[PDB]
Amino acid sequence: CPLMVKVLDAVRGSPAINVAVHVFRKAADDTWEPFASGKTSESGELHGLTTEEEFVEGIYKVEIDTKSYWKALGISPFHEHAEVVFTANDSGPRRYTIAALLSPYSYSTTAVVTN
Amino acid sequence: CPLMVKVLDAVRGSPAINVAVHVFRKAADDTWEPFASGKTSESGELHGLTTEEEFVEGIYKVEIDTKSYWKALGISPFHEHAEVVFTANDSGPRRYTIAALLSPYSYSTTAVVTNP
Amino acid sequence: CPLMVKVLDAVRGSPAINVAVHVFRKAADDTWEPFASGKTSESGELHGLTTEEEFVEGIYKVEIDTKSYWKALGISPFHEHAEVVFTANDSGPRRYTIAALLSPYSYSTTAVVTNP
Amino acid sequence: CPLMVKVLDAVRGSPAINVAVHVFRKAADDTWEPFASGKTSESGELHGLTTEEEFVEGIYKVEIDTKSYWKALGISPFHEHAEVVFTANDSGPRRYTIAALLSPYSYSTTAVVTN
Ligand SMILES: COc1ccc2c(c1)c(CC(=O)O)c(C)n2C(=O)c1ccc(Cl)cc1
Ligand SMILES: COc1ccc2c(c1)c(CC(=O)O)c(C)n2C(=O)c1ccc(Cl)cc1
Repeated sequence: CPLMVKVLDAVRGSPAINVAVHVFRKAADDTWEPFASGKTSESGELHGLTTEEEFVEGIYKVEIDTKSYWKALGISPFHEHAEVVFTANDSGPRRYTIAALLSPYSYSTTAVVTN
Repeated sequence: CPLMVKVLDAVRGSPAINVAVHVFRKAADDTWEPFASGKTSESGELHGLTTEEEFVEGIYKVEIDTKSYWKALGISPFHEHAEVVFTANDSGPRRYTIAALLSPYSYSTTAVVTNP
Repeated sequence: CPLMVKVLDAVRGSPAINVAVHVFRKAADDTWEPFASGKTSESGELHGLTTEEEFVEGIYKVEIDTKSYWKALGISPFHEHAEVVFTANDSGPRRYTIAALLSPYSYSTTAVVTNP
Repeated sequence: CPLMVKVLDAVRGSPAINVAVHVFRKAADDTWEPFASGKTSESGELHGLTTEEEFVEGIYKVEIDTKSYWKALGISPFHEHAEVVFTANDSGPRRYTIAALLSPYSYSTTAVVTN
């Protein structure tokens, strides 16, 4: 699993569950091509988005539908989403965990890139 | 000054200076139309992006060029940018302070929204 | 004004107003001696905690009463406080902006340190 | 495992490995009593700090030696540490993950409290 998304809820101190996540790869014409998507699990995790063969070097956008999440909880969100855009660079072997910590008017995102 | 961007460097504990910031507004055809852009000052602040008149309702995207920032400091960062997308002025005009806190492999973005 | 505290509410996208902030300085006997305290203003800022003369080298602890803040807003928060401990003025006097961003179950604390 | 500490490095995008973590419980005389400690693993995780029998309701301080971590990497840190102070409240069953995201001049901490 070369790309994992973890989403947490800083309001309730919980995994952010059932959050729609879309992954896009930047196409040669500079447009975002849908690549993978899912909903975060009960652990606020989204596994199996892609495989190592599919996850080639490129620019990726991870779009987390944070707004729908906050709408489900009845809390007015600021952001339309959380958009995590990064270069997957092959180098040595790598696994990407895109973590998002969500608040209504704030999100933080971090990459954990490991061997 | 209804839209301000404040960028901080979490490695140096300083304002993130001369960070390029691009603001786009979602057009009727769902494309991102260039709305405004600028550089953060020495205080890591970007003022005068827009006006009360120009800053109408819409979905705005603030794209903060964090990559070029980190690269100029000799760091290869993870993200291409910090990018804040939001509906502005849905309940009437508000003042928006978009703050980004930057680390090479992480950023947070927060909004202070106030009613003038 | 060598020490400023800025508290933001990440739920409301607003300054965190009337947040009690206690500053302690580590004494020679390793105890935390009360150094200064105050409330954040309407802008979520706390100015005038100390002076250049008073704010000597040391290890300082800034304790932000986030719990009472969230409780007054009807939220039972996780943390008792946001609490920033740091060595101040080791390389000579600096200006410190301690910023805290608050969510009921999370906070970030950042320092902007500048040379006057 | 009723209390888990996870520490990440926002500079290198990695688990924060070998970070000393001390857990304290507030004693009746209002002093911090050492309760548990460890060093974060290769996954930046600290498991087995306590047991459900030991982890009674109370006020806990999780102190993360962030400064030593940054000193090891040769990066000048702002904070002496990251001090996470919270009330463990029994309620229904609970597991506490104290996560810290570390930058030299910034730390964020989040609680993930689950069943
Ligand atoms: C006026 O609104 C803000 C917002 C955030 C601020 C600040 C001011 C100042 C200082 C000031 O301008 O007074 C600092 C040091 N801030 C941060 O540390 C910070 C925290 C979270 C994020 Cl996501 C981004 C930046
Ligand atoms: C429930 O347990 C957590 C909590 C946070 C986590 C992770 C796992 C992983 C999983 C991993 O990559 O190992 C990443 C990347 N997390 C973060 O980004 C993060 C976000 C906010 C804070 Cl305050 C601290 C850390």
